[PDB]
Amino acid sequence: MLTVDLSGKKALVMGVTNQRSLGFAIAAKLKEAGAEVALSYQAERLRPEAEKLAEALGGALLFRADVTQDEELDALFAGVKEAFGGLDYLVHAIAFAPREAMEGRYIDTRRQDWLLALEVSAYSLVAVARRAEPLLREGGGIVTLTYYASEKVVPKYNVMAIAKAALEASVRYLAYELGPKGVRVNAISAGPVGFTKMYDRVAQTAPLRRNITQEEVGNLGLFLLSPLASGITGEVVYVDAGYHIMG
Amino acid sequence: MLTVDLSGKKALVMGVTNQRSLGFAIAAKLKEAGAEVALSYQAERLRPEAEKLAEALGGALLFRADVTQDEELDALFAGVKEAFGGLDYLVHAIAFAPREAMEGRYIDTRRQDWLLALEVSAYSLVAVARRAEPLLREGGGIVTLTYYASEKVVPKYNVMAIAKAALEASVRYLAYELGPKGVRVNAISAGPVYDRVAQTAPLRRNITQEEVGNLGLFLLSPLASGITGEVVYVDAGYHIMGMEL
Amino acid sequence: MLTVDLSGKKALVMGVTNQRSLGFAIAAKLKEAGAEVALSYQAERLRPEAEKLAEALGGALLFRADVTQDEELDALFAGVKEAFGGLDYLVHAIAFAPREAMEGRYIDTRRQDWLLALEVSAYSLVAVARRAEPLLREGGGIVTLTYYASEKVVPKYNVMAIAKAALEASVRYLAYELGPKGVRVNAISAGPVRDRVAQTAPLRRNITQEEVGNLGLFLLSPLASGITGEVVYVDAGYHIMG
Amino acid sequence: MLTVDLSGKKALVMGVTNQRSLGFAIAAKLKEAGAEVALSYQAERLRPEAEKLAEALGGALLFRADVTQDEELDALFAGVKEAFGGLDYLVHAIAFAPREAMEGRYIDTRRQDWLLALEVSAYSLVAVARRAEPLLREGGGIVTLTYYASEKVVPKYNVMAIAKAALEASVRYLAYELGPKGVRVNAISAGPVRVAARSIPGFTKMYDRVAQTAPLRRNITQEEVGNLGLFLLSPLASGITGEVVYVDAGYHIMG
Ligand SMILES: NC(=O)c1ccc[n+]([C@@H]2O[C@H](COP(=O)([O-])OP(=O)(O)OC[C@H]3O[C@@H](n4cnc5c(N)ncnc54)[C@H](OP(=O)(O)O)[C@@H]3O)[C@@H](O)[C@H]2O)c1
Repeated sequence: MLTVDLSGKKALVMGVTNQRSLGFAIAAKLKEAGAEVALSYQAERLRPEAEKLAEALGGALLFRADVTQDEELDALFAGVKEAFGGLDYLVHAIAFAPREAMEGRYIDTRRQDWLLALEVSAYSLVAVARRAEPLLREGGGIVTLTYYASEKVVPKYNVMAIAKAALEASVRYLAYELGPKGVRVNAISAGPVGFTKMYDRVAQTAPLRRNITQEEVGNLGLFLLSPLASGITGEVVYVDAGYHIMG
Repeated sequence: MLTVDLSGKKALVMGVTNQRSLGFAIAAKLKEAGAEVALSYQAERLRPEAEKLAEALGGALLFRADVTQDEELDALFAGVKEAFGGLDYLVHAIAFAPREAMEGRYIDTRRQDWLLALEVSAYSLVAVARRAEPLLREGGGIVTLTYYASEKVVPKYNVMAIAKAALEASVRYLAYELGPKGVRVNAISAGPVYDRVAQTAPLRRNITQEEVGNLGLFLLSPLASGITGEVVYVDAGYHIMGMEL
Repeated sequence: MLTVDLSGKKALVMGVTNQRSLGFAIAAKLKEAGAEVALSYQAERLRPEAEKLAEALGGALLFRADVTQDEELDALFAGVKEAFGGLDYLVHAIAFAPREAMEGRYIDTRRQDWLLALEVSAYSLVAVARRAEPLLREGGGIVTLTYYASEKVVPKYNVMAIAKAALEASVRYLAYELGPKGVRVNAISAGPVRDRVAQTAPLRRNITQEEVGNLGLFLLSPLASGITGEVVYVDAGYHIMG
Repeated sequence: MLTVDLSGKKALVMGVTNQRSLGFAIAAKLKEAGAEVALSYQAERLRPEAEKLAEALGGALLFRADVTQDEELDALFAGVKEAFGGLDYLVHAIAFAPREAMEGRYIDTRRQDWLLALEVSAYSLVAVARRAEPLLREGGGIVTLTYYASEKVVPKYNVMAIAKAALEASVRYLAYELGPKGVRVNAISAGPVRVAARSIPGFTKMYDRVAQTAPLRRNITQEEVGNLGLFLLSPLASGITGEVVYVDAGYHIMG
């Protein structure tokens, strides 16, 4: 039997709200593999739930960070530096678009909403990669989360599709720029885990004839960060039961 | 002979600042085909440059609009409506990133530089598309410009590559949303208009401005009435190559 | 008014068996632009059909050649050389897969059926390109037809999808090899030509034969002189849909 | 600590001729994970080479089959059925194009060379997939090997690129057809690695290019391909099918 041993590795998972978050799933697997994981929550409303997740992970370090606030991000990676010394893995599981933009048509998207959506969902990767760069060790890695709508039109995904398009292009450039220093950057294109019409259609259309699970996304995230994927960087890997290959 | 007759057609061309731009080349070809063109220019300090461009096209309407200002875009489309009644073609050749963002690494892009680059280079297509929608007639079309760096890493392209990726995805969604009313949306992926391209490209040369112009013309013309949501490459085949030669 | 003047240009159109085909549409447009066209036909039992097509084009040269027979392909290109002196355009509209391969699952395709489908549908492009190369003049071009099943799974397309994937990769490599001599190679990815496609596509309709014709004409014309190694979609936007 | 326990799992590995192949690397990793492997070999003249491979894997079943011969593939899968009862994994590492096709230009490929390259390199996947289907258990998988030349022009790769393009499309369609029975199909797009690579005259200019151009500034190793093969076949990748995954040190993302 092969073992994935991440003892002594340090992990920061940003973007956690519930136990059903894809970010948590990756964290669960990372802790299971022996890593020290820290979580970061958006605002004070979610601290209680964040503490419950830390408990489920058998204990975890917590930070509050809003990705729109450069000051808060500065504080986060200062707290990480003090608490971990270095960093191995960074999970980027953050996305947002104003509700007003996620309804109706993409063409009707309002200026301030469009930018907010691109700021949180795409720029935040650049923001956190810059701050993690001097902390990241050899074999280190950043992984983000995206969706098929970046390449093909999925109605009602609107500006988020565009954000993901910007996210994935970011992944490639960051992979190119952090590669020399032994850091890998990849994206997980998850299937669904406005929504239910997409969820019940993947099940029917996808080759596996079902939806993917939260654990299946976790497993991919674990692998990509693990030394088992040491030759893999700049990739967008799909865990979607084969949906995206269907015409 | 087959003829492309675009007389009676009305076109709005945005983002053209010089005659050696790809946006100008498209405008030129539309004018050659018989269409009436209106140029937009960013600010009144650029009016003399805009007037030279109008003259070089053999006559063109001018309108002032900064694409980060919604009010001015409303004004421009009101002026286009009054002057033309409707619209057939919109050429989006606006591309900008702050100088600091383009110098150094992508990972070092500052927050507001990054947002501005995306605002001017990607969101502007959405902003003009929404305002053009009520003016656009059946068989009408929107065309924009993009580059290969959206899909593959081209160093020193930084945030523009990201903006272009956002732009191409915008083209797809706009093609879906504007399609039912007979409006097509497409992107032209132009090669550079440099030393390594000519050596690597299948054609063993760089493309010309006129070659981009011809594709722009084609895509907007009724000859391309089945084509929408596409990114079409005019790069002498360069992007199909897996190696530098 | 911009004009596309293709007078004095010589074209070879292969794979056309009926007037409602996409290959015919391109030929019609080439003829309309002023070019001389030569049609190929598979066997002598099909000459009556081939003559009808020539007449529909308002006159065209005919040559017999089966694309699985190298000897006949040599003869056809010798005939084309004799009759035209050189060649400007080659339209590859050949597509075939045995009926047994297209019925049932792709995984059940028989060896000889699978090979035959790829021979007629993909290798034929290589075979006719090699023979056209010495005839092709500067600014000359080759264009072929493909479908979106090459990239995405369209059930019941089976081995044709694979053939098209093989075809499109061939297009890229041929573009690279024939490029230095001023020859461009491109593919047209057509949507179907008439019900559900009409419901999903951005334009809310299917494409027409003429729309494929127009793209074919454009790609071969000097207006597309900077475009090579491409797969261009005429599908009313359909393939962009998730 | 997360463990990948593949004991009790049965694997068929096809197209392995040397220990320095990518197919061998996958087989080794499957063996390390606890699976039992059966190696196929083309002809009986190659039995000594096959035995050395079996020993290097720490023991493996051997079966003779030429993938262009439908009768022999029937025989091999009958033999695998008798010896294993069922199957979990199939590794497709078969790749061949005649020497004349790989020398010169793609446009000069002869008819029968072209067809043979496609027969051995692409159709063989369909052939073995059909026969593996009734043997394959839930959670089972097929993995094959491909490369970047399928999507972009890599000179001197010729018909192999076309075959790889035909192979990847096959992977998609096979993933759709074998999916309902819980079988996944995927392809590994490996960067250049220094035996089967020797039959490709455009490999080395690319090998030197990758180390300078790739984001990681090095070539990948055989073990890195092995690890991905193991991952894709393991239950850890149970949501992944119809995919082409790149292990190329990031090379193919570069413009
Ligand atoms: N779930 C799916 O069906 C699916 C499918 C494909 C891809 N994905 C991607 O997977 C990633 C994880 O999302 P999820 O679906 O698992 O849901 P999720 O974790 O509950 O939501 C994403 C996280 O981002 C956080 N966030 C939003 N704005 C933020 C800000 N300004 N500053 C800091 N954090 C912020 C959210 O906090 P708040 O809840 O407080 O806003 C939330 O914890 C997302 O990028 C998503 O696009 C999800």
